Amino acid sequence: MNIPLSGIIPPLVTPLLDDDVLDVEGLQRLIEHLIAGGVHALFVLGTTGESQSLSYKLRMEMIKNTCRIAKGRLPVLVCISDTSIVESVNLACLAADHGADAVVSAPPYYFATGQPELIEFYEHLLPQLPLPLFLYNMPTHTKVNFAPATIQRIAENPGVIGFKDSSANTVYFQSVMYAMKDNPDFSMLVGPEEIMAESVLLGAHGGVNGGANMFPELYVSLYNAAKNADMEEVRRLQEKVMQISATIYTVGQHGSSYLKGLKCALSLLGICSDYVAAPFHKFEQRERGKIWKALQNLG
Amino acid sequence: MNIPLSGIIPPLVTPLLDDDVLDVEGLQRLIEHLIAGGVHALFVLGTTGESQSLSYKLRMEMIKNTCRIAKGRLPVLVCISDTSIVESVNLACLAADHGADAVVSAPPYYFATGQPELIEFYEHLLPQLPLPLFLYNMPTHTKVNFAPATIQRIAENPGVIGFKDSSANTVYFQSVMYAMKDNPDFSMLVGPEEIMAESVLLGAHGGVNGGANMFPELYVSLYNAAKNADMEEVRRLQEKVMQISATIYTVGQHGSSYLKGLKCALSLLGICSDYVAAPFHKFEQRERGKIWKALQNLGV
Amino acid sequence: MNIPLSGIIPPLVTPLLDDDVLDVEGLQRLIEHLIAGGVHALFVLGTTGESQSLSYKLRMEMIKNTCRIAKGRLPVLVCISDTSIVESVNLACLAADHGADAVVSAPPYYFATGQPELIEFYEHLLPQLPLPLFLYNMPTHTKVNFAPATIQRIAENPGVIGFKDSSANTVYFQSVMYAMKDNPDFSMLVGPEEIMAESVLLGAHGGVNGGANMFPELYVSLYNAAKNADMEEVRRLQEKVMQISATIYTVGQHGSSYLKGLKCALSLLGICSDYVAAPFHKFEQRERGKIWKALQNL
Amino acid sequence: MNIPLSGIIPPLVTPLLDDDVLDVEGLQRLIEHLIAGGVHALFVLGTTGESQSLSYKLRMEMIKNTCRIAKGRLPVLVCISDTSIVESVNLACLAADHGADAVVSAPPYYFATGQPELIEFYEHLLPQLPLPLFLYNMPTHTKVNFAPATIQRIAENPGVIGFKDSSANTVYFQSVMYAMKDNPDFSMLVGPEEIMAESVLLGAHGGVNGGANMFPELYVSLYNAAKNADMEEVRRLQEKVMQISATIYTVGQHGSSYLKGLKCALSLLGICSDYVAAPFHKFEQRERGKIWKALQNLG
Ligand code: NA
Repeated sequence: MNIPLSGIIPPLVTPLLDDDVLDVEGLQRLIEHLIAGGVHALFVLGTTGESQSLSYKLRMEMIKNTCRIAKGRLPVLVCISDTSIVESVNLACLAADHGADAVVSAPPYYFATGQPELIEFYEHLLPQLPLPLFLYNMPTHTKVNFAPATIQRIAENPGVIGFKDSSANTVYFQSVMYAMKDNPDFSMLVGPEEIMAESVLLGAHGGVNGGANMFPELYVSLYNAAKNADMEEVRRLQEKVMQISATIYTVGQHGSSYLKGLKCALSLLGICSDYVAAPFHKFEQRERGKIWKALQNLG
Repeated sequence: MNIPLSGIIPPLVTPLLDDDVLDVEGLQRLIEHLIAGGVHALFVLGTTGESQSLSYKLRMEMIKNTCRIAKGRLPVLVCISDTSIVESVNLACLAADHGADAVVSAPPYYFATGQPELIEFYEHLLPQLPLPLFLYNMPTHTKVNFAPATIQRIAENPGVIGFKDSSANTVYFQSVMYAMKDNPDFSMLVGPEEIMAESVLLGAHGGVNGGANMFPELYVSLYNAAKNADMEEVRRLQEKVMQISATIYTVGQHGSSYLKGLKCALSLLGICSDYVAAPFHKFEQRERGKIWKALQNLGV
Repeated sequence: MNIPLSGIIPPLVTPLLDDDVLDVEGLQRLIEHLIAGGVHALFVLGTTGESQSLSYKLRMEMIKNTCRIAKGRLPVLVCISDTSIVESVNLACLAADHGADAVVSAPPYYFATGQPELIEFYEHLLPQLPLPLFLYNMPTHTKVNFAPATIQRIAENPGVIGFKDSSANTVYFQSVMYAMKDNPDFSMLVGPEEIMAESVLLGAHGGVNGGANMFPELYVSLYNAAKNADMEEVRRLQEKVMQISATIYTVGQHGSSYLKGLKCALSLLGICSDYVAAPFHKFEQRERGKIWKALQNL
Repeated sequence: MNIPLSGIIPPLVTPLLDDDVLDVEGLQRLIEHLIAGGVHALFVLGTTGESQSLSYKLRMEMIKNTCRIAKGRLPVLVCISDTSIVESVNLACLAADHGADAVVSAPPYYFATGQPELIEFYEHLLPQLPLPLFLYNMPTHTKVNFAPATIQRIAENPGVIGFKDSSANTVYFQSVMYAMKDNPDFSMLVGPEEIMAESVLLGAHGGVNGGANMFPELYVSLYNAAKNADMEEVRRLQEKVMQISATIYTVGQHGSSYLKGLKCALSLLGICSDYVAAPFHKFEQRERGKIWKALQNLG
């Protein structure tokens, strides 16, 4: 792993044949498509990867297979978030055993607590982990953000090397950048792709952007444009990312519109299965048709 | 397994010697204490049982040990809620194999947009279950409740036999009571013990009350007084229940003060280990001191 | 003014002829209907009264007319809640000048982050008020409820005589009842009519029940049956209340289904105008016809 | 007045001598300070102006004095949001009679169920207003945003000329930019100052930034550097903005710390009274001491 991890780091979907069956052939296709597209690392079992909805055995298979297929060509980050900390540590050990480079952890959804309790949780977790850690802020779930100073503090431990934000809240994100400005080796990553460009312009290291599963070259181009402040390219490419956001992710009449749209598009592009794990369901033909048309209108 | 299941149905704590180690001897003492205290069933892996936060292995051990120790003396209800439907169904099958009488299920936190999907979720789930099911309304995470009409509809399935609510919202609970009033065999249970008495007075079948881990006799006596509308006795005992609620469940400074306080008291009562699994930080001395004091004020 | 205030205390709708015009004749009829139905006090400018949606002028007119019409026959409670403390104290002073007996206040949404601030809010407001005060827990907006210990502490002031909860959370309500049980002059009132009976059974003093605008005698009868633990009557009458709840309050597709249903019924019953103030609007005929039908089926 | 309204548009504090008494002399000093500082408009009775917590009388005095003092030198925008539509329309008419240029409106917190109802709210409001309107997305209360398509739709009305976002969610803001990209005349403004630079870089028209009460030149300079993509200067000035945010707005033990700090700083700077209306109260000696230290550490 490069210090600081930078660039586009797609959160892989977990392609499925069935609720409890990994689509290994499509995983292979996806990973080659990403690598050939110039992405900088692979991120497995994120939200985009349906981690929580999958069985334990299937999560282990996604890790093992991703590590096998990638064959050291790129760093692999494994999201170890789990309601059970024991199970979280076990995923971390699996990851180390199969050659992953780092783990990624958000506190459990039910862990609505104060900051001192967040700090103590991580202080007790870190000794148990065999790989460097990225902290994962996904606020909806806890109703509690890592406070900037809390990130400062946990980032003292040399086993903590970065931070991924999936708040779309950029006031919060800039507050953490400011708090971390004297530790420039600490990787500051942004989840939502719609704000990757503007965040990178202001010094964010990279984007953990789900749309890069589809069009890795687009997101890598936009990242580089933003990095070098080529403003005409930033504007032209941002409009494409935004068209995708408005057209590929908004078809659901039943929830998880982003995940269903992404997975449908991946199947339409011939990359991997669009099977979505229960209790959710893949797009049927009407919605799928809309995703087809949206895809043709991007070009 | 009485239809409708009624009375006091404690949500057992899952006693732990360590994050991943079941306190078997403490579980045995707890169960005997509950049985001798007159409760009508045992409910495992509820919120009180920390189910989300335990490993798969430990959840299974809780189920297996509880069924073994109960020895058929009381119905055992197993909460099978999980973020993964496959793990959920596995837990149900494990429960059936080990002699449990029913399962209890809430849809996963991240799930229900609306009512028609709630209906579908259960329509898909039911054919996979080997035991009768109680629906569990736990709206804290997923802002959407089961609408009254939704419960009516799901309850038509002969494999759905009741409903447990842990909203403390009794306007909602009364709305479901009215919707289900022509199905007197469908068990309507209330979680929070502070509203058990008033709900049973108005026809609820029982209370899934955590305090009964500590003092099963108090909740059983209150349930019976409510059932019989012995108002003097209802008021006398309701005060003790509220005292326990104000002094045992409020120490943490966190929403999870209830669990930490309850397990702390159970250890101070000699029943089982007080240990709460990570991620939760243990009570330090000042907090344990308040629990000890609250218990001394109740004559322990 | 009976201490503790008890029984049925309807939150009067504010009857309107237009967005900024009071329906005075309807208000007169409503008050006569409530008094004849045996209610024990009148509560104006509650959420049932559309307070926040009305102009200052119309809030003042409702206070003035309600007091004139009641002519001392029943205690009048006025909700003074407002985002401006100055405006809230102005409503309190007007209420006093026109013969109201008490004021009712919730802290504004934006203010409450903690218990110490709620204490300080009331410590600062109380010396400005010319009438006794009921505290109330703002139903939706706020993140922060009055903690039971905070209510104990605020009620150390003799100018604080009660608490009304519009949360439908009876665990919370029981926690407050328990903290206040040893103050015999302190009135504990429950807003939502669906839980009035069970709460009175366990010692609540009364109900601030919107349905009593339509059928005051029914809610009074249920209150007395609960108060006296006549369980057969409690059950019989609770079922009628729940039927109202299921059928009169559930017709709206657009929000504020309770208020639009209630006002629609009041007009169909011949009591007062159904007009609802902008930005909301009264039911049009498709929905009104359903309320009519539901009424015919009680 | 200028279409689209652009630049720095400070949400003025409402300077007070007491809970219900306007500090007229402070307000004059404040407005002269903003004008000389190069701002492009004045926005009165926003959140920063404490509108909700002030009496109707005081809100009217703020409007009247602000228009009198500005003397046509700069557009005046007036927040007319109120739980009562009758009261809101009355403030708009008062604004018009005193020569304000536009009104700013959010729907009342309780109201919005859905998008169709937001549209109808504005359809009924618009014929009643005597000035052009800016829509604004209420930061905390509503729990239902203007969807992008909703903004497109309301913006067809010639009486609606802009949009101000205070949410701090830049995924959402970029979604609305994308929806409004074919109507360049429609003014798109961001409230929170910490993300003004990044939003302007990507084409936002302006910043309704409270910190501009204290240091108008700094925010105008940052706006211009973002506008022209002068990146070295964006970085230099963003660091100062983030220092103000970290050190002036964080002294309270409260959510109120932004307002108390801003007003304390304004007083220490000789501009206007620091008085804060009940139920809040201005910083006493200790906190005031900390704010002064913070100010000396900026410069
Ligand atoms: Na059934």
